[PDB]
Amino acid sequence: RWRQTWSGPGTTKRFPETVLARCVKYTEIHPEMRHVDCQSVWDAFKGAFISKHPCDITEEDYQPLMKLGTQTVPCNKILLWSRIKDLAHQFTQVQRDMFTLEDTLLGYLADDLTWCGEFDTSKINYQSCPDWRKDCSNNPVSVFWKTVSRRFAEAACDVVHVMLDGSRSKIFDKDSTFGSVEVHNLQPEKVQTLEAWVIHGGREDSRDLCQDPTIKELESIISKRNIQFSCKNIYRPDKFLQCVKNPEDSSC
Ligand SMILES: NC(=O)c1ccc[n+]([C@@H]2O[C@H](COP(=O)(O)O)[C@@H](O)[C@H]2O)c1
Repeated sequence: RWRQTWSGPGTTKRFPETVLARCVKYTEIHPEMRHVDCQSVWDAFKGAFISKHPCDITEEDYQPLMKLGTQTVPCNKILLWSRIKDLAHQFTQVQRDMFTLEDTLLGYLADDLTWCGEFDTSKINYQSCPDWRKDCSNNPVSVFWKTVSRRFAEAACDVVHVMLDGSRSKIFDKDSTFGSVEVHNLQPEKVQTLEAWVIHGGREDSRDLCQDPTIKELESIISKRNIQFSCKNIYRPDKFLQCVKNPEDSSC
């Protein structure tokens, strides 16, 4: 066929087997998740979107999966990120200094995957799924990330860190998941400070991007929620990661 229903990539090939295998792998590694029944998780994940119109997904659809995937994360060691996931993941891999969303069972299960179903059949759609912009925002994937990111931000306390991509024209983007969901769901009763690490993409010598208009907007928004804001430039992310691996080495 030469034309698809939707404008987005279709469900990831072998989605069911992939989610299942990821759940097995995660529960084998992480002792606190040892008991989780991975069949049950698959079933709940399925139940959220199969036989439903993929432009009519709600957060409620994901509640059974959210329940099954309930997990304590050290509330003071949370790392959020925006449009810079590779560095964020490479960093937490070194010595588990912090935890991203993708370090949780549910973030781990869905990371890099696409999925959707069909109204009034129980089939997974492998040909196309709704594009957030062109088709609808209430699609299974977008609704999943909004739901899980909210819960992750609500769990944070003390100093929460965020890595931002200093090479984008909007270092802080109010339309991103970080800017539209996470920023507004940090609990001012619990969260003392949000500290941003602005990652330079500009090789060598560069500006103080903590002075960027979008960083000042983020400062203003956070400050107005009664949370302190701190910012730091990471001028050479390669050096940073080497310093994490081998601190007090030299030049760090
Ligand atoms: N792994 C993902 O694909 C994914 C998707 C949406 C949101 N998130 C969460 O939101 C942030 C990234 O989303 P944005 O790049 O849209 O800000 C991260 O803080 C993460 O906690 C992760």
